[PDB]
Amino acid sequence: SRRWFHPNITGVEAENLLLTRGVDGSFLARPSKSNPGDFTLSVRRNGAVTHIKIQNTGDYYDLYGGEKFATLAELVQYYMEHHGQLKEKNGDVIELKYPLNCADPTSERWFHGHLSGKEAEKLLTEKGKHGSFLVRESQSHPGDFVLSVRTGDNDGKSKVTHVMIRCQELKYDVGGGERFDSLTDLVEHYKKNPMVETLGTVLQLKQPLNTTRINAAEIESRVRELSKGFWEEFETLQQQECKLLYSRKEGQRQENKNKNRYKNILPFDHTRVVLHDGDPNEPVSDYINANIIMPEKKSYIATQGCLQNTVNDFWRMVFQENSRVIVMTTKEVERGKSKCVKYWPDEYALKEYGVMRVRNVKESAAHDYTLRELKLSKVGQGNTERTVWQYHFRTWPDHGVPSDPGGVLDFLEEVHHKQESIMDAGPVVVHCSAGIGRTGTFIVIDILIDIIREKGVDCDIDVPKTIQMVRSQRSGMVQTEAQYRFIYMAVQHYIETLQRRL
Ligand SMILES: Nc1ccnc2cc[nH]c12
Repeated sequence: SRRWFHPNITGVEAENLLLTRGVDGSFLARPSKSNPGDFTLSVRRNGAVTHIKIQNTGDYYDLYGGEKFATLAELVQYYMEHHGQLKEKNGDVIELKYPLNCADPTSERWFHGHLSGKEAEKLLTEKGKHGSFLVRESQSHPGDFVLSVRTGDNDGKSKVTHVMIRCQELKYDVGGGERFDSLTDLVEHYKKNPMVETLGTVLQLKQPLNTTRINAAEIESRVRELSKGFWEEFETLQQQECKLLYSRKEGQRQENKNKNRYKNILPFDHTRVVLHDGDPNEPVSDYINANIIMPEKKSYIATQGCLQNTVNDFWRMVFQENSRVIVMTTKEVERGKSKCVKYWPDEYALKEYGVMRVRNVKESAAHDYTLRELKLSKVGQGNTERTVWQYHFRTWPDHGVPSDPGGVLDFLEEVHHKQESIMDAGPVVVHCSAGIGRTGTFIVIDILIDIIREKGVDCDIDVPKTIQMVRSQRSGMVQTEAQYRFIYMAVQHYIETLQRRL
C-alpha cells in the first residue's frame, strides 16, 4: 500500500516471494544492487514472473515500455488505476493489481536498529518531545525489539516507557492480543489505538525521533559518517513519498495534455502557477506545468523546459509573477534530444512571444554558465519593461552529478546577489527538462545555503526534511541518491569556505 518497495531483496528472493505469497497481478519494486539508481518492477503474470526495468539518471523514472514518472509511488498509482496501459514488447498487458508488502523496517523513520536502552533514553531526553518514539533491537532478549516512548509535559513531568515487542514465528506482538506481520503493522496499529498504562498514561505515538538534523558546523563529520550511510538515509526519505500523492487534476485535463513535456509529470493543483489575463478564445489559458516552491524571503518557481506551444505561456508567467531571474540547468540539447526549446532571442535580437516582447541586450560567458540580460515588456505598454537575468548553467554532466560543487555554488551566489539586488523581485524561475531532478537539487541547495548565509555557521540544517518539504510542493523534487549526496557535498563545501575566511 506504501510497503510494496523491498529495499534489501535480490531478484531470486523477489521471484520466490511472488510465486509463494502472491497471485497473478501481484507485484513489487526493488533496487538493483551494484547498478546505481536502476530499479525493477517485478510482476506475477499467468503463474510466471516478469521483471521490468526502471532507470533514473536524474531527470525522471523511465519505466521500460511504460511512461516516465516523478516518483515510484506516482508510477504505481498510475498503473494500479489504468488497467491496460502497461504492456510487454509483444503487447500483452501487465496488470498491477495487488502490492506484495515488505516487512523490513530499515526504511521507517522510527527504526533505530542496533541501539542500546540507555542511549535511547538520552536521545528522547535531549531531542524528544511528548509522544516521541523509536523502535530498537532488544539486548536482554535477542530476536526481539523494544518500543521506547516519551510521554508528558527536565523535572519529573515527563518519562520514558519501554515496551517489549516479541518476535515469534515470524510475527510481532506487545505481549497479548493481536500478532502483526511487520513492525510497521504493529506501530501503525498502536498509533491508531494507543496502549494505556495500568494507571492511565496513554502511550501516544505522535512522531518519530529526529536524527537527520545537524549543526551546520558539524557537516564534515556527518558526511564522513554517511560515507562509511547515505543510501539508508535516502531510502528512508524515499519511503515518505507515499505521503505526497496530492491531486494533479488540472494537469490531467484534456485541454492541457500537450502542455506537459511528459504526460504523467504534472504540477500539484494546490501549488500550481495559475495564469490569468489570457486569450478569451483559448479553451483553457490558465495552465502551465509549474509550481510555486516556498521554503519553510526568496521563493522559487519550479517548471519544465518549454515546449514549442508553451513558450508564450512561459513568458506570460514570468511577467505575471514579476520574476527577474531565470535559472536554466540543461543545455537545449543533450544526448542528441531536445530538453528545452530556445525561448529567448539571439544576442541583440528582439522577438515577440504572443503579447510579450523580449530583447536580448547582452550575453556574458562565464566558465560554467552564460548570463543573458533580457528585457521583457508587454506589447503596446511602455513603462512595463523590466530586466530579466537568465543564468544558463551549461556544464552539468549528461548523466550523474558534477564531481565537485564549487561551480554550482559560485553560480547560486551570483543568482542570489542579482535576485537580492532587485526591489520586490518575484520568485526565481528554475527549470531543467521535466523540472524535478536538477531543478530540485539546485533549489534545495539554494534553500540550505540561504539559511547558512543568514544564520552563519552555528545554525541547524536538516537535508531530508528540507527535501520532503519541497517534494510536498512539486512531485519528486530531487530524483536520485547521487543528487542527494551532492547536496550534502555542496553544503559542506559552502561551510568549509566560510570557515577558511575566519
Ligand atoms: N521506500 C520507497 C518507497 C517509494 N519509492 C521509493 C524509491 C526508493 N525507495 C522507495
